[PDB]
Amino acid sequence: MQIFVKTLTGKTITLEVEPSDTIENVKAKIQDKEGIPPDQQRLIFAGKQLEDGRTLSDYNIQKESTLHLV
Ligand SMILES: [Zn+2]
Repeated sequence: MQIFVKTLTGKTITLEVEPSDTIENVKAKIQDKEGIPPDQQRLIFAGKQLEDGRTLSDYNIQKESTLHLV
């Protein structure tokens, strides 16, 4: 499925992920795309802070959703 991530500069990157991907997996993909170290990445979705060991489905993140780096 496709989701979008907004960086701290407002840039929007697209990611191909699976419903079961963990936040840790997503952070690794962001690192490959932008070079931002995982440990300095904090992701938010609908006002919810996302934990590394949980999956996208755990947060009801569906196709075309947008996450924010803060
Ligand atoms: Zn938004």
